[PDB]
Amino acid sequence: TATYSGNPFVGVTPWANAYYASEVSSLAIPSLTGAMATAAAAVAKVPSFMWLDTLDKTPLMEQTLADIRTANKNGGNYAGQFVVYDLPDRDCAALASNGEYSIADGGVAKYKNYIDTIRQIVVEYSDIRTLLVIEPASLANLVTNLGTPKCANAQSAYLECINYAVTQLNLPNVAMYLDAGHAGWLGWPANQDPAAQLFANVYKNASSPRALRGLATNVANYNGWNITSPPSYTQGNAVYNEKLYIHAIGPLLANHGWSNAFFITDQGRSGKQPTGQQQWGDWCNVIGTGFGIRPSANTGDSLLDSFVWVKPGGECDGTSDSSAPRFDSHCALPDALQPAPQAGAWFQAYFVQLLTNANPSFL
Ligand SMILES: Cc1cc(=O)oc2cc(O[C@@H]3O[C@H](CO)[C@@H](O[C@@H]4O[C@H](CO)[C@@H](O[C@@H]5O[C@H](CO)[C@@H](O[C@@H]6O[C@H](CO)[C@@H](O)[C@H](O)[C@H]6O)[C@H](O)[C@H]5O)[C@H](O)[C@H]4O)[C@H](O)[C@H]3O)ccc12
Ligand SMILES: *[C@@H]1O[C@H](CO)[C@@H](O)[C@H](O)[C@H]1NC(C)=O
Ligand SMILES: *[C@@H]1O[C@H](CO)[C@@H](O)[C@H](O)[C@H]1NC(C)=O
Ligand SMILES: *[C@H]1O[C@H](CO)[C@@H](O)[C@H](O)[C@@H]1O
Ligand SMILES: *[C@H]1O[C@H](CO)[C@@H](O)[C@H](O)[C@@H]1O
Ligand SMILES: *[C@H]1O[C@H](CO)[C@@H](O)[C@H](O)[C@@H]1O
Ligand SMILES: *[C@H]1O[C@H](CO)[C@@H](O)[C@H](O)[C@@H]1O
Ligand SMILES: *[C@H]1O[C@H](CO)[C@@H](O)[C@H](O)[C@@H]1O
Ligand SMILES: *[C@H]1O[C@H](CO)[C@@H](O)[C@H](O)[C@@H]1O
Ligand SMILES: *[C@H]1O[C@H](CO)[C@@H](O)[C@H](O)[C@@H]1O
Repeated sequence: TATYSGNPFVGVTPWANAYYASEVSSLAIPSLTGAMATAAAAVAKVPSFMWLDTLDKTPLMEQTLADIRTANKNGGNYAGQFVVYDLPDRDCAALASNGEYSIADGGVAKYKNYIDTIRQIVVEYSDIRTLLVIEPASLANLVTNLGTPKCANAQSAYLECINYAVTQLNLPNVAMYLDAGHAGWLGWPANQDPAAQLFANVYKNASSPRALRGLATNVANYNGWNITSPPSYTQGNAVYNEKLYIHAIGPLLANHGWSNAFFITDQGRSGKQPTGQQQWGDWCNVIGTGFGIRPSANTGDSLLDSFVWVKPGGECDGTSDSSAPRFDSHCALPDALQPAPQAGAWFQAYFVQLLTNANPSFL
């Protein structure tokens, strides 16, 4: 059954998609030998989320769901995993990940069309449970980066567009998780309450959509789930890992009118702790990282629906080239792996790093 009550990760198996599998098999594996090559084939079988970072990625979502329908007709019990990620003036506090739509060029109307396209796909594939992460680095930017003109000027559009996404994708086979930053972003004491207030306000404003299950944390970041020692870059914070973060924010959501909110947490690049970060705010292509806890609904935690791999390891965070378009200074930092291609492009040396440092190990 595609429909569900409670945890949408229970009773299904997340599908490992062909897009990442193709990247690994055709961009990574030909450069690897022996033990590394075998291990890499195994990484491609770990389910990670497919990012709908352009409208012309929607045909690939459809293909993925088509593959799943076939597998499920043949005895499979698989679920699709996708990231909705195409807001106008996207990624407003950074320069690396600017998208195809802008508010000044009819971006809100274009975003609504993009959402409409996704809704039609989800309607077609009502037979497949569909797990969605909604708009990484959008709402979190509204909590801490209204001092960035691009974010301030986007605030109204973000809220309109996110409302449209969560209402229009509010369907019986869907579970949505709003992106909610991470321990080192919104876990800071002064950021917790405003963050919770914003998430609960989005939820209430959308008429409390039943398909809106909760929040996604650590997306495209590196924090440990439940590491027992605070890394040096966490500066003595109470909230120094994702478990502490969700247990801090969870009750605050309930306080602000969002009860029964649950979480998923990206561990795709969290295997090696501490990481190579020299400042907690360093997010771009972080050195000394590894593949982390494998996706599982067996979390041993009251609030965590599932460990997930949202950001696909190997896919770049942003270019390190000062002369290239979409260059962000964060990607040139001592703790950012050099030289890096455009955001989303394959970054072979980074994949190798993740594989070498994987915990649990693939080798
Ligand atoms: C010292 C101190 C004190 C205090 O009180 O508060 C703070 C708060 C701090 O927070 C820091 O805030 C910054 C923002 O100012 C955060 O930076 C943001 O980090 C996120 C990751 O956590 C970055 O996300 C990137 O962009 C997107 C995902 O949204 C990804 O790009 C896409 O990847 C897809 C899959 O491969 C592709 O399909 C797509 O084509 C591609 O574009 C990218 O990989 C991801 O890295 C965001 O850009 C960035 O602004 C920081 O995390 C947080 O710690 C710090 C210190 C405090
Ligand atoms: C509430 O929803 C409306 C559309 O019904 C939208 O324009 C607005 O941005 C939302 N406000 C908040 C605070 O989420
Ligand atoms: C952390 O979580 C993992 C996965 O659930 C578990 O195996 C491990 O025992 C946990 N460690 C601690 C200290 O809670
Ligand atoms: C969705 O609806 C189906 C109806 O077949 C139920 O079996 C399931 O429990 C879920 O609520
Ligand atoms: C998801 O589907 C897989 C295979 O279809 C199972 O191994 C798992 O138990 C879950 O039903
Ligand atoms: C599978 O898909 C990947 C990602 O689009 C390509 O890099 C590869 O060539 C193959 O077509
Ligand atoms: C790409 O294809 C290879 C085989 O060519 C697999 O081993 C890998 O898992 C991925 O699907
Ligand atoms: C990765 O992509 C290539 C095409 O560039 C395929 O031939 C290969 O089998 C894998 O899917
Ligand atoms: C895989 O990586 C090697 C370097 O290890 C390259 O030479 C090759 O082109 C592919 O990117
Ligand atoms: C890694 O190990 C596998 C065994 O599963 C071999 O098939 C391959 O040649 C590689 O060395």
